[PDB]
Amino acid sequence: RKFFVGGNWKMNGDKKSLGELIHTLNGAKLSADTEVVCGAPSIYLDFARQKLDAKIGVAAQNCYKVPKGAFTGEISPAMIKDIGAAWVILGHPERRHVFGESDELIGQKVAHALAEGLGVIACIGEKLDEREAGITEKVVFEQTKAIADNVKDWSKVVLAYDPVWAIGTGKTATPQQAQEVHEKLRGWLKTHVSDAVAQSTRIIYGGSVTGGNCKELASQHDVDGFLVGGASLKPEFVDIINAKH
Amino acid sequence: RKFFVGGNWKMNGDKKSLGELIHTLNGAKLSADTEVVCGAPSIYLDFARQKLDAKIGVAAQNCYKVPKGAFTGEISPAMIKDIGAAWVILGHPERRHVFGESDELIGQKVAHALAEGLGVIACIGEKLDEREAGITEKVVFEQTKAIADNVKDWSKVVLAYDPVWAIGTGKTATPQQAQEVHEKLRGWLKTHVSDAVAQSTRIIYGGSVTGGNCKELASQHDVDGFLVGGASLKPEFVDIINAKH
Repeated sequence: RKFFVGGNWKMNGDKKSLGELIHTLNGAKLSADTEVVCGAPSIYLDFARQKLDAKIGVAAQNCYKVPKGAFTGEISPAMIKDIGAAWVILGHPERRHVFGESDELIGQKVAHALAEGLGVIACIGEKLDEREAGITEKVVFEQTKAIADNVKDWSKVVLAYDPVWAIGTGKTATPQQAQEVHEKLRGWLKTHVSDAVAQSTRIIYGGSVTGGNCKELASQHDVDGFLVGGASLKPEFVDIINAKH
Repeated sequence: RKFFVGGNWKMNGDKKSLGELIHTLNGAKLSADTEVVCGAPSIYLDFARQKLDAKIGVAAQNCYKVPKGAFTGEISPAMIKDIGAAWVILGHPERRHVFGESDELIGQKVAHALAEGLGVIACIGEKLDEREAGITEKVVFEQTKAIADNVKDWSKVVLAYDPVWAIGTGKTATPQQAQEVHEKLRGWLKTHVSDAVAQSTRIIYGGSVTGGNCKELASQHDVDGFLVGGASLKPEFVDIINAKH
């Protein structure tokens, strides 16, 4: 499993600051062993793909489930591909809780993006009241199944364990809590899909990952990378990419 | 009131086909008396703005209510202005009924796009069941009010009456049914805002406008232009722009 690091710019940037950020990234010393993808605002996807080194992938932050049609405000996987992007982030928790995206919609988007040849970084994670109610497992397994039931080819899927309570709060999950969930997801994969899928699929961690935080998270056996929010907008992002060095 | 025509491309095109379409608009003979705006998919806004003649405006099909933050999949007015677009379409029936945007949310979005310097094409419209119930008026005054409560400067606002039953169905409102709502909205503005706002605000009609239909609807006294979907992707778009000629 190749170490995977995804930066999610979320709703941040202009061409001037995304330009600086990109310049830095292109000049940096990035492990040859980490696979890097940056998730840019839709408005900036083409600029990002044009400016970023080809060795770095570009992902869309969201998409809809059909190729064209009367959906004012949406973009499809066909348009994403047209600009040169290779990934889409689906199921992010902000899409789930701020915008009401249901597991059923998310599963339809995954199957569509996959049909169109995009790679998918699919997000799952419980809320704190769920953690504390002792149902983490139930919740993540329910969200994972909705995704899995819509995946025919795992070669282009990256699972992202994103506990809602850790996203932008500073409350990173300890390495032990990340490791506990990733191990159980990998276990789920093995029993519901296959050993072969369990072993090759990357399961990345997201939620308040920092240059300071990463080494320790990264040494966990079932952690294959990170999905970085706030820190992907900073030079330490380069430190996260090289977390295994 | 300067006649206004907005083309909403919705979720369609690639660089090649939008490029062709754009070339068509740049070389066509377009009425100097019509204000034209093309609403491009977010992923193509910068491309559109760069290839389109400066006389034709560019509009985003949607935006969020803050300049930046943790809103994966969203874009803000600051970004829209960064690439040179001057408008945004808000409250479109597809955003309202497919993506559940509420009146409160649409309102907050208007107030922000406006504080930020963009013009807003704001949509209102009843569903078939409301028309049949005879409540078209109650419904548009209510949606209208939700927009108005957030407008300080009406000079950068275009009201689009887009009955849902007319969107993409082929079922165009009749010249007399469009005229009757427009006159009602204009009087709404007159009693609730001011006579000057009423007099100066453009009220455009959306819903199955074709090269075929346009002349008779444009002849109605309170109909200031059109919001065009499906036909904005065709040559006939030029005829619509030129409806009063």
